[PDB]
Amino acid sequence: ALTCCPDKNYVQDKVCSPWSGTVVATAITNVLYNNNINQNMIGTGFVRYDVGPAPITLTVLDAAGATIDTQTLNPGTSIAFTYRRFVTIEVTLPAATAGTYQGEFCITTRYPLS
Amino acid sequence: ALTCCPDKNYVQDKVCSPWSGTVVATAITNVLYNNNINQNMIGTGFVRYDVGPAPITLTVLDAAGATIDTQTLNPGTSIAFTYRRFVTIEVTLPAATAGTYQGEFCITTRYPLS
Amino acid sequence: ALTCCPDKNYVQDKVCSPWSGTVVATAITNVLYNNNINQNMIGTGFVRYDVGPAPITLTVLDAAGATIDTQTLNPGTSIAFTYRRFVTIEVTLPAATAGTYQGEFCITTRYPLS
Amino acid sequence: ALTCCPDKNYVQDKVCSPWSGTVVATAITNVLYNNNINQNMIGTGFVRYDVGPAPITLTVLDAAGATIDTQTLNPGTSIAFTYRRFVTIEVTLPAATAGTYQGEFCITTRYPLS
Amino acid sequence: ALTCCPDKNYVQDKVCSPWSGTVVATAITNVLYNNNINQNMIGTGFVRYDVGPAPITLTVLDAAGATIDTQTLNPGTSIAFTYRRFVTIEVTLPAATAGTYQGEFCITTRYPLS
Amino acid sequence: ALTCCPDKNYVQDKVCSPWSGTVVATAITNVLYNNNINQNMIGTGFVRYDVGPAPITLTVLDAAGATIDTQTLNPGTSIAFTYRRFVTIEVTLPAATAGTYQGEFCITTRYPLS
Amino acid sequence: ALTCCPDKNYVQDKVCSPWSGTVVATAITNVLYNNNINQNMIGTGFVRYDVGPAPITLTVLDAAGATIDTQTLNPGTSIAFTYRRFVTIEVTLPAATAGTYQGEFCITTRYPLS
Amino acid sequence: ALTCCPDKNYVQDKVCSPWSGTVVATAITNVLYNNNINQNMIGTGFVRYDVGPAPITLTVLDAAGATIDTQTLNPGTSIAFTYRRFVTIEVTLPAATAGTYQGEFCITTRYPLS
Amino acid sequence: ALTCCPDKNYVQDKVCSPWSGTVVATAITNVLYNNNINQNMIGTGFVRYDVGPAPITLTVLDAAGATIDTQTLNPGTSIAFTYRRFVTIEVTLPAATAGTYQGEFCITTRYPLS
Amino acid sequence: ALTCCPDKNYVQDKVCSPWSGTVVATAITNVLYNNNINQNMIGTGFVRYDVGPAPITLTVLDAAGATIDTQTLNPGTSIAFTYRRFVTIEVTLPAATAGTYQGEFCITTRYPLS
Amino acid sequence: ALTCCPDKNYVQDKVCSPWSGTVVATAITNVLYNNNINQNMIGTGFVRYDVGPAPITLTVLDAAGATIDTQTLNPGTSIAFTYRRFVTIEVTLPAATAGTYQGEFCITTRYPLS
Amino acid sequence: ALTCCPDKNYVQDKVCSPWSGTVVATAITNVLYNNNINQNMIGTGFVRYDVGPAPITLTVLDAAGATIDTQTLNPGTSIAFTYRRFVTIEVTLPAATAGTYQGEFCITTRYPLS
Amino acid sequence: ALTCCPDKNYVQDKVCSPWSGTVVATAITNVLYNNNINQNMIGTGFVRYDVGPAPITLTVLDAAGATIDTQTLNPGTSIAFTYRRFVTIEVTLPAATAGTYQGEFCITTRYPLS
Amino acid sequence: ALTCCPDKNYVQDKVCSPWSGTVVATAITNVLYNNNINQNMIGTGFVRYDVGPAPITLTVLDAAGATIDTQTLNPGTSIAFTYRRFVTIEVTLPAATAGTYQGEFCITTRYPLS
Amino acid sequence: ALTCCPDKNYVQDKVCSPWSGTVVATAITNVLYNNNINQNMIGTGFVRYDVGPAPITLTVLDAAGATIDTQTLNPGTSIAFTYRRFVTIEVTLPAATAGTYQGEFCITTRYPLS
Amino acid sequence: ALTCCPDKNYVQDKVCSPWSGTVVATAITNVLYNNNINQNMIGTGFVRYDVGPAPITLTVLDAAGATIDTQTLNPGTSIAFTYRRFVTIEVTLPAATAGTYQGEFCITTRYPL
Repeated sequence: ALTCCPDKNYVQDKVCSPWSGTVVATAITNVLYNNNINQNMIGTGFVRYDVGPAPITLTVLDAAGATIDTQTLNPGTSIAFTYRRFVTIEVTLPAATAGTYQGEFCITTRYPLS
Repeated sequence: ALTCCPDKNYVQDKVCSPWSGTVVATAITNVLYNNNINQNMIGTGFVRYDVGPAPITLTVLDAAGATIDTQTLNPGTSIAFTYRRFVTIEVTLPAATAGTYQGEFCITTRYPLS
Repeated sequence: ALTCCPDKNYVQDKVCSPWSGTVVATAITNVLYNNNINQNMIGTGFVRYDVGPAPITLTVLDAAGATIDTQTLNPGTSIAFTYRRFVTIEVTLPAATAGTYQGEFCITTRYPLS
Repeated sequence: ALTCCPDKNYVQDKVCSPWSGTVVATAITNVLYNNNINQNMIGTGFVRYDVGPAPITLTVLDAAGATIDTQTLNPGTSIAFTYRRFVTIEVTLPAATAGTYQGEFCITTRYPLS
Repeated sequence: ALTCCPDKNYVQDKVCSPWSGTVVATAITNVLYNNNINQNMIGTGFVRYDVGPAPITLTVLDAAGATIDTQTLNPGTSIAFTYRRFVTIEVTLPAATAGTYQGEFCITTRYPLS
Repeated sequence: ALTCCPDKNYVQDKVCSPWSGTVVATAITNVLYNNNINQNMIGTGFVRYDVGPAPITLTVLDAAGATIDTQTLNPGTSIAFTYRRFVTIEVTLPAATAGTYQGEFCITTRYPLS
Repeated sequence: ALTCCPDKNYVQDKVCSPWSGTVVATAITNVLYNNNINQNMIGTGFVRYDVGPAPITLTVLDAAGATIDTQTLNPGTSIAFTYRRFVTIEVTLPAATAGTYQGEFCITTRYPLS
Repeated sequence: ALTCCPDKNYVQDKVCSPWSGTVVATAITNVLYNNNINQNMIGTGFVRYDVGPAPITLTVLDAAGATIDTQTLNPGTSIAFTYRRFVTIEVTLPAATAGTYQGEFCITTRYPLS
Repeated sequence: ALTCCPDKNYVQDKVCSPWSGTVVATAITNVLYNNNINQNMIGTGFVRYDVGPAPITLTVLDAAGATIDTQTLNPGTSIAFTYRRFVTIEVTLPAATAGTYQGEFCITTRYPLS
Repeated sequence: ALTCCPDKNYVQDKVCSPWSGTVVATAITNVLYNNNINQNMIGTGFVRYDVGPAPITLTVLDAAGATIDTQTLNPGTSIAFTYRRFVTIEVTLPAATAGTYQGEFCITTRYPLS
Repeated sequence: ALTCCPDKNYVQDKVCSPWSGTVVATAITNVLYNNNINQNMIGTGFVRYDVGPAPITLTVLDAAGATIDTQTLNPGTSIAFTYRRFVTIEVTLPAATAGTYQGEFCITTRYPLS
Repeated sequence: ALTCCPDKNYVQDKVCSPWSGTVVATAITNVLYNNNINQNMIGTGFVRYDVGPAPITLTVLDAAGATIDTQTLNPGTSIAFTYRRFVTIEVTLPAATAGTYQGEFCITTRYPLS
Repeated sequence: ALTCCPDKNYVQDKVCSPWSGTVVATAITNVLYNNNINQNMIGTGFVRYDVGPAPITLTVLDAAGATIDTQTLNPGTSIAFTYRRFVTIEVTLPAATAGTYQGEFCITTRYPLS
Repeated sequence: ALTCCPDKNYVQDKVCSPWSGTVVATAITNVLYNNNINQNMIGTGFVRYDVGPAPITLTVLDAAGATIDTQTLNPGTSIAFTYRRFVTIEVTLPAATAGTYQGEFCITTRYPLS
Repeated sequence: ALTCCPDKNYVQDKVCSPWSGTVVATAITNVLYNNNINQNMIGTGFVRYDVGPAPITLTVLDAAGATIDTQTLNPGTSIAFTYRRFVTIEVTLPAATAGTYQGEFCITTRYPLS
Repeated sequence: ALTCCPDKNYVQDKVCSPWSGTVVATAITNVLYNNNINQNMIGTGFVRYDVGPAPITLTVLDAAGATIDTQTLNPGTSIAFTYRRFVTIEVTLPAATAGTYQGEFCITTRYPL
């Protein structure tokens, strides 16, 4: 009873969703996940690129808009990741080739419920 | 037995529902979820935009009516989110194109049962 | 064995029911759910508006009769909610347009079994 | 082994039944459920009014005969409830309109098996 | 290993049966259920009155022969109940109107298997 | 590993059988069920009286031959019961009216498989 | 890992068979069931007497040849039983009336498979 | 992970077969079932004697050739059994009366699949 | 290091067992528990009398064979006790009424493991 | 996750086949079933001898060629078996009587699919 | 650090086992438990006599072969004990009545692991 | 979530086919079944020899071409088998007698679908 | 910090195994357990004799080959033991009667892990 | 309460994903996993190479781009690994042979949630 | 804080595996387990000999190649052991009888994780 | 609070995988497991040799490339092991007999987190 230092009770959630995007003349910055709890947040998951005309980019951004990690994906593959202190995950679709990009996204996130 | 500091027993619930909205001449601010327990509340989930004439906006608001996060969705896609200290989640449908917007919404929320 | 402070054993129940209401000349205040355990009660659920001549209102009231939350619904949509310390949930049907309003209601409630 | 304070083992049961009542010249006070364990009893359920000449009343009474909650129902609707420390639930049928009232009733009750 | 205080292992059974009774000149006290384990016994169920010349009475008695609860039933209805510390449940058929009374009875009982 | 106190593993069985008895000049004491495990035995079930010239008696006896419970049945009815520490259940058919008595009997019994 | 005290894994089997016996000048002791696992054995079942000139006796014996239970049956009836620590079940047919006795027998037995 | 004591996974099989035997001048010792897993084996079943000139004997033997149980059967009857630690079951047909003996045999056996 | 006075390390064990006894013509002195460590021994527990023709006696004896405490029990009851410096606990069954007495016995004993 | 001790997943198959053999001047050793998984194998089944000039022998052999069990069969009968750790089952037909032997064979085998 | 007097670390184990014995012409002295650590050993447990032709004797012996305690048991009962400084526990079966005696035995023993 | 050790999901298939072969001057090695999954494969089935001039051989081979099992068949018979870790099953037809050999083949195979 | 006298950390393991032995012309000395840590070792367990032609001997030996304890067992029984400072436990099977002896063995051993 | 040195709460996650890559004229550096928490990170898992024209390389890189470990894989095999302080895991596909490479990847990672 | 003497944290693992060996002309020295941590290692487990032409030898060796313990096994038996300071456990198969030996091996090992 | 000597929190993981290798003209050194945490690492497990033309070798190597333990396996058998301070475990397949070798591998490893 000597401290007003409460414990940190961390909890975990999971969410999966498919994503799609049609590029005609302009590039797309399709956001797949976002949060406002960037402080003390960790997320593990994958992004699956199933069908699409061309390679796409997977980028992770923090609250300041800067890029934490960027990767390149070709149709029919997957990328796994584990990130901390990020505000959003998104896929950049170039305006070069017009067409439909489709895929899936799974994430599980741990954060303090305090 | 030295403290009158009770423990915080956090609990989690889940709810899913479809949403629809018909725009004729005026914009719509279709609210999908609301609560009065904004203090110590976290919600993880997704919003799915299935069919609609035009892009829609997904916004999250706190008790003061301000905007915490705003995103843009195109027909046939999904957006995942994890938010804290919010009062409502809603979709803004512009008055530009008249028609019917349809989609789905899933959320799971953690809050103290104290 | 130093305390006469018993633990709080919280329990959860669930109930779903359809609702209907015929307006002819007078407004209706159709109550969908009520309880007498407003202290330490939380309820999560949804109200579905399926068919009806006009928009309806969904209101939540406490034991003093005041309004905690009020929302507006159009035919064919749903609204999700999570509320605490409320005495009743009801739908207000205006007397403007005469006709039949039909829908569904689901709630799951947590309360102490102490 | 320091206490003769036994634990409270709470249990839950469920029962559903249809109800009917024919009013000719006198009002009816059709009781749908009753118990003698009012201390530490909670019940969640619904009452469905299917067919009937006129609106009916749903009342909940404690062991002293007083009214805890009273609601009004129109034919073809339902009412959900969660009550504690009650002795009976009943439907009052007025003597104004003669005819047959029919409906359903579901309840699930939690009580200590101690 | 400090106590010779064994645990109470509660178990539940269920039984349903139809009942009939022909009144000619004398009242009938048709017993539907009985037990010799009145201490620590709880029973939840219903009694259904299907066909009969006149209203009947449903009574619940303890080992001393006293009445715990008494209700009145009209043909074509049902009554739900949850009782504790009772020795028998019975239906009283008046000698006023001669005829056949028929119905059903369901009960589920919890008791310690110790 | 401090105790040679083994657990009590209780098990349940079920058996149903029809019964018949022809009375000519002497009363009959038709036994429907018997056991030699009266210590820690509980049985729940029913006895159905279908056809017969006259009312019959249903009696339950313990190992000492004494009567635990006795009830009276008329043709076309049923009686439900839950008994403990009994050695047998039987139907007494009076010698007054000569004829054939027929019926059914269901029981489910719990006992330790120790 | 402190004990060489293995668990008792109890198992249950079932067997039904018809029985017949022709008495001419000598009594018959027709055995219907037998076992060599009398220690920790329990059996629940019934014996049905369908056709026969005269009443028969149903007896249950242990390994020492003594009688545990004896009952009397008349043609066209059944007897239910639940017995423990028995070696055999048999029907005694008297030599008084010559003729054929026929019936059925069902048993389900629990014993340790250890 | 403290023990190299594997669990005992018991399994059960079933087999039924008819049996026949023609006696002319010598006795027959017709074996109906045999096994080499006598340790930890239990078998429940029946032997049916349908047609035959004379009574037959049913015997059960262990690996040492000794008799565990012996019973006598007359034509048109059945015998049920439950045995443990036996090597074979057989029917002995005497050489007294020449003729054909026919019948059936059912067994279900439990043994460890270790 | 000034003393060769070792400490007394007291330990506790527990044991429960059912008891039975058949009286035919002679009284029975059924011993339920015994020990050879009467010096510095204490035992707390209960004796349960479940079924029996007549009242029984519960006696506690020391090493000299004298009686420390004697009580009388009727069928269906229990007696709790805490005794010190005793050699045995037993139940005396009178020869008056012939029959079977059955019950249970629990004890937990503390003694020095010196 | 402390052990590299995988579980044993046992599976069962079944196969039935008729068998025939013509003896002219030499004995026949007609093999009905064989396997190479003798370690941890159990088989339950039957061999049916339908038509044939003379008695035949049924033998079971292990990988070393030794005999585990041998039985004798006469035409028109069956033999049931349950064997473990065997390599083959065969029927020996003597060269004494020339002719055709015909029959059937059923087996169901359990083995680890590891 | 003034003493070479090590502490006594006492430990406890448990073992349960069934026992059987067949008497034909000679008495049996079936030993159920034995040890070579009689100095500073204490054992608490029970012996259960389930089935048997006649009363048996339970005796406890020390290393010199003398008897510490002797008791008499009848079929279907149990005896609890707590003994110190003993070498073996055994059951004496008289040669008077030939037959099989079966029962169970549980013990938990404390001894120094020094 | 501590292991990257996936489960082994075993699946089973079945295939039956007739086989024929005409020998003129050279021996035939007619292959009936083959696979490339010899690791962790088990197959149970039969080979039926219906018509043919002479005895044939049934052989089972592994990936190295060696023989696992070889058997001999005469016309009009069948052979059952259960094999593991084999690459092919074949029938060898000698060049001695010219003619047509015909028969059937059934197999059911279990393998991991991992 | 005054002593280089480390503590003795005692640990316990458990192992169970079945045993078998075939005697033809010579006696067998089947060893069930052995160790090389005889100093400061204690083992508690049982040996079960299930099936066998004749009585067997159970002996315990130390590193010098001498006998610590010897007991005699008859088929179908068990023996419990607790031993210290032993090198092996074995069963001696006499050469008198040829046959197969089968049984089980459980031990739990404590020893210093220092 | 003497230290501001918080504890390190380590947590573990798991992710599995298939990977594919089509080489035409240029080498591929297909990244399977990446993270930004290289400090205090450990990952255990495997990479499975199922189908592909030629051997591939598996490399693990840290934040500076250097190689920690490199291995070579041939089609149809797997490689297990446990690595610490790495930024990414990737497969290098040579430009020599054009074609499609496919496989799987499983990892479980431990990191501090501080 | 006076010592740089760290504690010894002992841990335990378990591993089970089947073993096989084919002897043709030369003896086999099939090693079942090996380690390089012989200092402060203890292992408890068993070796099971299931099928084989002849007796085999089980030997345990230390780092110097010397024999710590040697035992002899016959087909169908098991041997339990507890060993310390050993480098390997192996089975010696003689070259006398050619054939396949099969069996199982379980071990659990304790060692310091320091 | 007198020491900056933190505790060692040891953790354990498990991984199982099948292995295959086709030898045509050259010997193969198929690596089944590898790590970069050789200091304070212990691994217990087994290697199963199911099908193959000829005996294979199982070797365990440390960071310096030296051999800690080497064993020989014949088709259809298993070998259990418990090793410390090793960098890799591998199977050597000789170039003598051409063919496919297949088997399984299970390991559970303890290391400080």
